[PDB]
Amino acid sequence: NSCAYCGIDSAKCVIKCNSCKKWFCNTKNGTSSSHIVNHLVLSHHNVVSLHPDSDLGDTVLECYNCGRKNVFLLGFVSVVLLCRIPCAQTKWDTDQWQPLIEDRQLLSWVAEQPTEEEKLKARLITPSQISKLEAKWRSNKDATIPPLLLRYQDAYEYQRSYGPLIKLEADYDKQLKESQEHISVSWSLALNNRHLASFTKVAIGDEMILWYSGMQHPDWEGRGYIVRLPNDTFTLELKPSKTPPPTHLTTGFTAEFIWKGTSYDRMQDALKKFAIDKKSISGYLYYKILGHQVVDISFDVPLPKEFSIPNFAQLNSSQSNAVSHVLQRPLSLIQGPPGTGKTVTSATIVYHLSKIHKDRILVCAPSNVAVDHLAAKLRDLGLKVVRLTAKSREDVESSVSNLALHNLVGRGAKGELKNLLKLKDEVGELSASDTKRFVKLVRKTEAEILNKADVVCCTCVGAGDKRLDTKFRTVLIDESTQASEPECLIPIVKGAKQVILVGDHQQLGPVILERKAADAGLKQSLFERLISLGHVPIRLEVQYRMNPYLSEFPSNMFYEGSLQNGVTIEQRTVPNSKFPWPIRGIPMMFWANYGREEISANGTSFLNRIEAMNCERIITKLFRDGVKPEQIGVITPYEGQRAYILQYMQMNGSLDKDLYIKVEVASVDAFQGREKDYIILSCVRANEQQAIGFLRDPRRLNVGLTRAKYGLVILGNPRSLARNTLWNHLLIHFREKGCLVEGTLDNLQLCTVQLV
RNA sequence: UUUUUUUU
Ligand SMILES: Nc1ncnc2c1ncn2[C@@H]1O[C@H](COP(=O)(O)OP(=O)(O)O)[C@@H](O)[C@H]1O
Ligand code: ALF
Ligand SMILES: [Mg+2]
Ligand SMILES: [Zn+2]
Ligand SMILES: [Zn+2]
Ligand SMILES: [Zn+2]
Repeated sequence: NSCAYCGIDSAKCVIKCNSCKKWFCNTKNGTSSSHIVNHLVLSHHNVVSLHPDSDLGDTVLECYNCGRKNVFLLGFVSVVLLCRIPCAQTKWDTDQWQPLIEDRQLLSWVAEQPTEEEKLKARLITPSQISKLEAKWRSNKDATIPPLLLRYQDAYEYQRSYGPLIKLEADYDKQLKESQEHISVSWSLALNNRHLASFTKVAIGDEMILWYSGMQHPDWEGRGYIVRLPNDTFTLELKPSKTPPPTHLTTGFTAEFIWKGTSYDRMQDALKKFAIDKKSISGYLYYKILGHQVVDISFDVPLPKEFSIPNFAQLNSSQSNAVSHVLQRPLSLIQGPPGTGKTVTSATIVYHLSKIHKDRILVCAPSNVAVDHLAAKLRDLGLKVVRLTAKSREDVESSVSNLALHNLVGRGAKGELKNLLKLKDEVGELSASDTKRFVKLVRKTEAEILNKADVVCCTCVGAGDKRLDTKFRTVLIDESTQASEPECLIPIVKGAKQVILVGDHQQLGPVILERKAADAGLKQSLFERLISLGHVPIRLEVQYRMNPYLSEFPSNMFYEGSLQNGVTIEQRTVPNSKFPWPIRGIPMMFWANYGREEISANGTSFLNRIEAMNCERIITKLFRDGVKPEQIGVITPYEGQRAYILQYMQMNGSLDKDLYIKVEVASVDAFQGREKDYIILSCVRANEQQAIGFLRDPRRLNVGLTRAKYGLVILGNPRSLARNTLWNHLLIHFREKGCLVEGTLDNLQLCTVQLV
């Protein structure tokens, strides 16, 4: 009954985690969070109960209303425990709701701090000891490489360099994002004659393992795939096994989502292909990637009279010369600050390569939304685009769903396949014989569609999909600077002859969880290495996206003031606006909010209720000013804030709820390459320690400031952001303009925080 | 760090 970390034993201090049955105290000791919070965050556990002798007795904390038991959701209204959402928005006194977890530790009346005397039971413990102890419990419940080179002799040395780095990341991801009760199962038989288990971050097809250990039956394990998801029941279709399923058992089952390292697996396969598949890549590109010296090549290619496409953007001379130069090179690097038309230029290039060679082109980006964006532009130019989406996201809403391979299969299909599709939709099921027949026909149809496409669009990793068992001679990777080198390698090692890489090293880099891998240089993109090796990139420096006032800070802070404006204040102003900008003629403002951050539902992210609230007020205000939902974008660094802002407006939106769902809400990272007329930036971070996490990255702020065309509102807490040098420069820049404000939207005042 | 990627 003592804290499994340090040994504190006070009945008023310890908390039981219901999952593993271990006890933890509520003290911050060698840990940024209290020990109980630290355990929940790392282990992904949610449910806790107080000590019997505590001031509240043996009680499992749960919501009075719906009865959920995730502490990261729980708060109290005065007392009554209620979920953050939806229970705390529904109308005792909702407006005074406060979370049980405050400043990364439970409230004192839920779990006290130890007296000095009680603290004596606490053994000296380092952060290291605590960290390794959690890692150890992953398996057992117990107690307390050649460096990246400038030049590679050959592909095998290349592989032995990046390979172990990939594995490090993979192992750390698995240990970090793996998942984890008392499940009641109802059994049935699927038409295909497989066993179905129904019970109780998920998608149909996901592999799971179901197992039982207890006093009703010998140990049993079973693997299967998700075939139905909560509208309230989940349904897992089990694989055929030698040992029959215990269909007579109902309770005491455990289920576990199986971690897939698919992304890392495909990076390794690309590395191996590069070393081993002789048709995987051209000679020029091969040695280029190796870091060798190669004589520059030109393609014998007929140029068009005009590079710009009618009824679309008219390229400036730099963009035009760029497309002219690229059409004849095996390798091209397009570089430039935000909004310089890198993507429009790329779309033009793809368009022209298509007409000249009439040959399939592979188009990629690290993120899904960047892929969609580019696919849309290409479709607008009248190209036959096929968007290959991950199996995981086939049910995800998209702006280019009509281009998705799976939707193309359904549409414009006939005969036996048409029958099997209608049958599967109306019945919801297929027999064994019809399933094998269905799979054969779909593959045949998929191949035929992919083969006749002018362009195939997918994420870099998605390029490693098995459906793409064919050669792609020309590859364009947009936002390539967001990808690690092996990730970029995936689409390039498919018989590539001509490659175009677009990027900006001042915008977001790849996410490397493992610090040793990042230290070893896994953060360096292919785009960057090729440049540091002497490859001269085409540079674009005239920006066409945003009002000149919005480009000022980013230009001076990240691009040595080299970023020019191609559009004017008059081109980026709204003659009839009545939106309460602080200063006439300047469409930006930093609205200081003095809320505090909260830990999100999955225990690993953040949200900010006050910032979310004022976000709804900004949007509603814009609505009143006649600004349309499609013209507004909300970006935030944290997935926790993204989820909350979305749900919150669906409950508290002043106007028609349907208006608010059409307002895009995304993460900063996810939104790179995209733009909106109006942007709301929610910074989220606000705590006593003035810690701001990965907001320290200049490249994340850069992206956050460069999404808007007409207007930008920044919501944030200066008290904590100001400790950071970069953010301090931003606040000061806004203060100098008269745009740093506080108070209520309808009566904004100059911010009073003291900036030095 | 908490963000991108991904499932017969
Ligand atoms: N030559 C041009 N004339 C008019 N608008 C342009 C021109 N070049 C780019 N734009 C536009 O300015 C914005 C940014 O283009 P984009 O390709 O997304 O920039 P980047 O990819 O470098 O971030 C878009 O709204 C786009 O259509
Ligand atoms: F560089 Al961008 F949208 F691709 F600002
Ligand atoms: Mg772009
Ligand atoms: Zn402790
Ligand atoms: Zn636990
Ligand atoms: Zn609830």
